[PDB]
Amino acid sequence: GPMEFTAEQLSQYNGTDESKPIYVAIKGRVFDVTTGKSFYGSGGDYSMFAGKDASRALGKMSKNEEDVSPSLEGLTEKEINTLNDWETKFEAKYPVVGRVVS
Repeated sequence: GPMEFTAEQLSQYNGTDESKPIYVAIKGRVFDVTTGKSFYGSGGDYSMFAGKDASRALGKMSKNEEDVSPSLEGLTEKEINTLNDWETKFEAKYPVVGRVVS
């Protein structure tokens, strides 16, 4: 499989380090958004998503810190519709360096 990044490791790219890139989790998939760390990077548009899975937050589109779940273990249709689509938006934009595992 891919590199597969754990929530722990993935949480090491929320934008703040010097080299450490920026990886976002979506439905358990680690995506690359470093292309715009200005948004995800330390304190940015996706400050809550940085080093966190904003699947639910993406779905309902709340960007809530609690809506950031590394698992769709609840993601309803409302969020799924958007979340699921959010995947294509991020997947068809951000490079997948791996998929969230642990």
